[PDB]
Amino acid sequence: MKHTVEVMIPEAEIKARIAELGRQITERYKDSGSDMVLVGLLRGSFMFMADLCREVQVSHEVDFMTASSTRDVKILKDLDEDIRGKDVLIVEDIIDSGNTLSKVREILSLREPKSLAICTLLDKPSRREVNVPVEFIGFSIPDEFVVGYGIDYAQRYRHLPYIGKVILL
Amino acid sequence: DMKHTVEVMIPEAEIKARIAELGRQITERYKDSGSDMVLVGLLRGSFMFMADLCREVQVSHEVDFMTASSTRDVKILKDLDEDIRGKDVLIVEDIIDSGNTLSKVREILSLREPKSLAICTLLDKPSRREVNVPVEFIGFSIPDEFVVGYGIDYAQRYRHLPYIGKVILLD
Amino acid sequence: MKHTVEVMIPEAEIKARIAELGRQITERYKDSGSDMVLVGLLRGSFMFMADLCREVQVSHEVDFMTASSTRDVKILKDLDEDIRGKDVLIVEDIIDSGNTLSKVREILSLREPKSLAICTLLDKPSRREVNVPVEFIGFSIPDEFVVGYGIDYAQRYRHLPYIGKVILL
Amino acid sequence: DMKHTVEVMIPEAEIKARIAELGRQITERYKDSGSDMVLVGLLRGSFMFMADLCREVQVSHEVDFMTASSTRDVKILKDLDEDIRGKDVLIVEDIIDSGNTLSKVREILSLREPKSLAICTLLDKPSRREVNVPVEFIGFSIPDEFVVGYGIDYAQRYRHLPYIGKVILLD
Ligand SMILES: O=c1[nH]cnc2c1ncn2CCN(CCCCP(=O)(O)O)CCP(=O)(O)O
Ligand SMILES: O=c1[nH]cnc2c1ncn2CCN(CCCCP(=O)(O)O)CCP(=O)(O)O
Ligand SMILES: O=c1[nH]cnc2c1ncn2CCN(CCCCP(=O)(O)O)CCP(=O)(O)O
Ligand SMILES: O=c1[nH]cnc2c1ncn2CCN(CCCCP(=O)(O)O)CCP(=O)(O)O
Ligand SMILES: [Mg+2]
Ligand SMILES: [Mg+2]
Ligand SMILES: [Mg+2]
Ligand SMILES: [Mg+2]
Repeated sequence: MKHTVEVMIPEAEIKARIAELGRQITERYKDSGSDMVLVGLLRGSFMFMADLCREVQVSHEVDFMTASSTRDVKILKDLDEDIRGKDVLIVEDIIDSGNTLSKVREILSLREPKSLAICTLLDKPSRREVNVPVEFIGFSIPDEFVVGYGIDYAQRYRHLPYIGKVILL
Repeated sequence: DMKHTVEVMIPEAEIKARIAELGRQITERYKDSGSDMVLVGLLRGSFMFMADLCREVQVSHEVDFMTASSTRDVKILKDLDEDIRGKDVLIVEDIIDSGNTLSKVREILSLREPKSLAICTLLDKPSRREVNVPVEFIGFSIPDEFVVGYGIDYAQRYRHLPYIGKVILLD
Repeated sequence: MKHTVEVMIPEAEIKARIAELGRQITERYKDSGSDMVLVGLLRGSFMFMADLCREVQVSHEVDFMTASSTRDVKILKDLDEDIRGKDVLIVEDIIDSGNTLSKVREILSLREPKSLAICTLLDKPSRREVNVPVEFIGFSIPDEFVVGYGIDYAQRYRHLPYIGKVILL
Repeated sequence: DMKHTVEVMIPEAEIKARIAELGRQITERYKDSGSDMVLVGLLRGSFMFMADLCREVQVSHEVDFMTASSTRDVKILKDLDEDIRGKDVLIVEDIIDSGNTLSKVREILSLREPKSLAICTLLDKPSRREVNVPVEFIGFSIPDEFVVGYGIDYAQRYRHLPYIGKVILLD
């Protein structure tokens, strides 16, 4: 459990990348007409959601849901609002195996939205057991032990403004 | 809420006998399955029906519950406690009219890939069906009347009635 | 894990006891005037709730909530309806240490109901770490390994019409 | 919803500076505690405020969320994920007017016996207070106007605004 944290992706680099992500997302949904909603997966994506939605120059709603912790994907907390006939962008902190988002996307698809897309801050292509389409990615990283920016290690470092790496001593 | 009266539509004795029959049918279907079985009830209206039905199901199974919402999207207010993957799942509902809600609930549970998936409802109002949903076990197919009792409510009332009654307004 | 189940409290004995419980509860709340509600603690009390509320000859509502699994008592699912200014009777399958009901009663008390009472099917006085007032008890039993009537063993025997004892082989 | 206009009440720069200040105050309070700390946000309106605030809190803490309802009873739609027993708990709210909801939420969390319990709100409308609830950290005390932005909505709108604005109808 003895460890330390070094900066891997500085605060400024994250901010710059999200600014670009915001422009990409804006470019795709600004000429839609239908209502838009960003859905965050609690509670690793709350900080990413906050910064991202501010860089999205399109009128949209902000909703959250909480999925399960091989076991099934259960919904601890569902969305507060409806998504039928809307443009839905799922906002996740990091995707590895892609199990959770795969199931979450299926569940949300049943409610028949106009479109359904996924935006992630971090991506680990190495670990991947279920191929799930991801349209917006902030950073592609190797299978490293990362924390910060909503991402935790034993419920710690969630509040770090940067993405850091954990070094096991 | 308006002035009304509750008249018996399905007496307590008729329900007990019918659930006993339903029990034998469900038992005969999943007795040679071998795989784990679970009865899933949809709160709140199905709590009484579930209690009596599972006591008539003579196979080793599990009892779980979930709460769904409502043209609105069917949202999960309370999910299952256990996994249904590779298990015989029997959804237990109090009454079907539109079939919108139950259709969606079956779709969600199907995503978790159970061995088999089926529905058992106590009451059925086929004259209100808007979506074709396959129901395998039906206690009573009833006429288009607002029923109460046996878990079913009217303004959160009459859930504790041991029989199925119908609400008749005073006009 | 190898075991077997013998009948401890037969179906008829439970039914007779609940009939008496129903009369007691009816006698206390029939001259109240205020609305009444039976609150069941999922999912061990669903069968007891079904039989009990049918023996209560007073107009009441039926609601359910799901508490936590030393850790804190968390609410996985809250009540659907309000209890403010109402007569509330908490319905539990079995009470031992009395930790959960103690916390649940505190939480419900904050919503300021007219009265707040607890009805349990089984009671284990031996195991008890928090003294919580219980007005209606179906059976007082020694610290035995019991199942059935909503009470489970590894998610099993919940559907038994009788209270049985587990014999570890 | 009616025809309206959104005018800036608290610019983005003013919020960033104020949250920075709030951060230093919170840091100085719990730095010598030693016991674990957790910031509890009340969804949904507080997600943005939480994200910026916890980044300014220079002590090792945890971030958790909960969702409460609403004269109705305050019900828990989504409870905390972690335990708060023996921990410094700081509730993080977007705005206080009546104070009914937050009063009840504090009561529920107090039952779990944390080491300490405190409240930090971004906005405050003391001219709407109906219940005396002790708030220790306040970003802005604002006049009686319907504000939007920074997590706060109007018919599920304007949550994504980086500033605090006010809705003005067209009459
Ligand atoms: O380096 C990592 N550091 C901390 N977490 C990681 C890392 N790598 C993958 N995770 C877990 C990220 N997963 C999110 C769950 C977070 C664990 P929880 O909060 O206890 O439920 C995504 C799995 P998915 O692809 O099926 O959606
Ligand atoms: O006579 C009736 N009496 C009380 N309800 C009825 C009746 N008839 C149809 N309902 C509504 C029952 N529907 C469930 C909603 C329950 C009301 P809730 O307490 O707000 O959850 C059936 C869903 P379905 O679309 O799958 O058929
Ligand atoms: O012989 C027993 N047989 C099966 N259970 C027992 C027995 N004895 C005490 N329990 C557990 C009963 N407890 C209810 C929780 C059931 C376990 P869960 O469904 O996994 O959450 C009451 C503890 P409380 O007094 O704090 O309310
Ligand atoms: O200008 C305002 N703009 C949007 N809301 C306001 C404003 N002013 C007071 N509210 C309502 C905010 N209240 C929380 C309810 C949030 C609405 P929900 O999305 O249905 O949960 C404060 C609870 P309190 O009683 O502790 O002060
Ligand atoms: Mg995540
Ligand atoms: Mg129903
Ligand atoms: Mg229990
Ligand atoms: Mg709020």
